[PDB]
Amino acid sequence: EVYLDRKLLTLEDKELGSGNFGTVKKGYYQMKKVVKTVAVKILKNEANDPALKDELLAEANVMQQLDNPYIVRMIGICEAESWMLVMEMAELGPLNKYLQQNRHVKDKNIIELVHQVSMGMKYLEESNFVHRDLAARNVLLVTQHYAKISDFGLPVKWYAPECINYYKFSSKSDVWSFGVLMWEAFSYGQKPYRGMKGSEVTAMLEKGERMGCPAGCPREMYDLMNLCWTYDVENRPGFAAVELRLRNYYYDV
Ligand SMILES: COc1cc2nccc(Oc3ccc(NC(=O)N[C@@H]4C[C@H]4c4ccccc4)nc3)c2cc1OC
Repeated sequence: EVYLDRKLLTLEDKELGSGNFGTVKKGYYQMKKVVKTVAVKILKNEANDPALKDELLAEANVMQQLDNPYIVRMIGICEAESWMLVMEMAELGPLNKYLQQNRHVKDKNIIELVHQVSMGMKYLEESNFVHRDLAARNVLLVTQHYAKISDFGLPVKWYAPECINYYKFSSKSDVWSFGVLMWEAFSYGQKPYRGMKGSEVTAMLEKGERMGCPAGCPREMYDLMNLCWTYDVENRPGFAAVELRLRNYYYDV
């Protein structure tokens, strides 16, 4: 039953995150003999907009009809003192913030994590789902060796050129964002195109220029980022090609 019993759920007073339309808190959902740690998105509806409740429910339906090990999964919905979306807890939080704080993580560890992300993306691609906001801030870590894609806003610097010029989003558009995500990861959560305005990024890319190889980044991986950054979408690989290339590389090394 996706509808959860409120008596079985206990929340912490502190918020992990917040926004205009919701708050995320840590909680515990009571199960048979064990207790499960969960993240709960509590809806904030200060203008009493029935469309807001429908969005929370639409988002829960997607989480459910989109289920894979490399995506944040839905536990259920809880119609309590507020509408709540209960999901798995990704303890370590966002990838970019994690890497900024843990400079000891090795290049091998970062290949394993982005390969998992390429696995969740290969999955959304097969379901004909376009994320549109893939970035390191939307990869949440369960452990240092286990990443899950999330979609908080279900960002010009993560956009493929054909998104800016023609607003054409596709899985190949998501492949370009994945390339920026890999650059963020091997850079340890550094901001891409730092200090540049979104217009300067566009002009830089149309000159055939791309971000350099981050320090310590294996060359093979930088080569994959550059392929993710192929200007002409026709020639840009999809996620099946990207994931397979990552898989082989991670299984060899
Ligand atoms: C302390 O670290 C934190 C740990 C967290 N663990 C799990 C979930 C968290 O927040 C959320 C809240 C809402 C969402 N919605 C979400 O993705 N819907 C979109 C439809 C589903 C989706 C997923 C993948 C790809 C496309 C769409 N996803 C994470 C967490 C937040 C945290 O800190 C703020």
